[PDB]
Amino acid sequence: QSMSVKGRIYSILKQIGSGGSSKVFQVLNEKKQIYAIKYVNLEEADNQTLDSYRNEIAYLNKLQQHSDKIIRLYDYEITDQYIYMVMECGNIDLNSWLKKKKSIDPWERKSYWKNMLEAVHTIHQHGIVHSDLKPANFLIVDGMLKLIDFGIANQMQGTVNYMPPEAIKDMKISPKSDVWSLGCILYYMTYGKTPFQQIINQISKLHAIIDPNHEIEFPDIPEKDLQDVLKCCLKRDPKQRISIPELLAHPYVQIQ
Ligand SMILES: COc1ccc(Nc2ncc3ccnc(-c4cnn(C)c4)c3n2)c(OC)c1
Repeated sequence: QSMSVKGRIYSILKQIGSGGSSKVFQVLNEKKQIYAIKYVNLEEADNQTLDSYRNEIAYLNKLQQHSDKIIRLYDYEITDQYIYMVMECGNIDLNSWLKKKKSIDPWERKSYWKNMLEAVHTIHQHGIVHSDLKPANFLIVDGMLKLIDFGIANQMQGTVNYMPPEAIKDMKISPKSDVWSLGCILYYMTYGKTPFQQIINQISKLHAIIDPNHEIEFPDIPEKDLQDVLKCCLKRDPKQRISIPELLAHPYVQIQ
C-alpha cells in the first residue's frame, strides 16, 4: 500500500506495530529513506482521549530541540478522522530485543543506561513524569536508545513489574518514581528478571512492592558500581531514593 502526509508520499514496507486505535508502519519516502508512521484512527475517540494525544504530540515537538534521546518526529497530520505521525525508524523496541537476547554485554548495558537516564531527565526538566516506564517505551536506533512516549498515549505490541511503591501507596508521584521503574529495567539487564517477577499473584506482588519488610535480592556481581546503582534506585522510600541528576554523576555511568 501507500499514504500521503503533508503532500509527501510514503510506501508501506511493513507494519511495525498494532494498537487498538493505532498502527505503526515501516515506510519509505520518494527519496527511498525509511521512516515510521504511527497511524491513529480518530473515528471513535472520546474528547478526553483526544486531549491526551494532543499533549503527547506537543511534548514530542518541544523536546526535539532539547535532546536526541527522544525519537525524532519529522512531521505530523491531524484530522478529526485520523492522526499521522512521521517519525524515525528504529531497529527494534527494548522489550522485544531483551527477550531475544539471553545475555547482554556489560558495555552495552552501560550505554543503554546512560541513554535512558539522559532521555528521562529531559522529560523531567519540562515537568513530565512518565510514571509508566517499561522497556517498550524505549527503542534501539543504531546503538542508541531513544524514548518513544511519555505514556499519555496508548501503548502498543500489560506489566506491573516496573511500578513504584508510591504509586500503589497513593491508592505521591515524582521524578523519583521514574527512577524506580528504570532501576527495575536495569535490574532486569543485570539479573535477567525484574525485582518481583518471582511472585505469581499480582495482588501479593503489589504487596511485595510496598512491603518494607520484604527485602529485594541483590546477588554478588563483578561490577560493584552496577550493584550500587541498583541498590540506590530500588529504595522503597522516594525521599531516600537517588535522583536522575545524581545517577548521571555516578561512577557506573561515567567509569568503565
Ligand atoms: C518489534 O519489532 C520492531 C519494533 C520497532 C521497530 N521500529 C520502530 N521505529 C519507530 C517507531 C516509532 C514508534 N513506535 C514504534 C513501535 C512501538 N511498538 N513497536 C513494536 C514499535 C517504532 N518502532 C521495528 O522496526 C523494524 C521493529
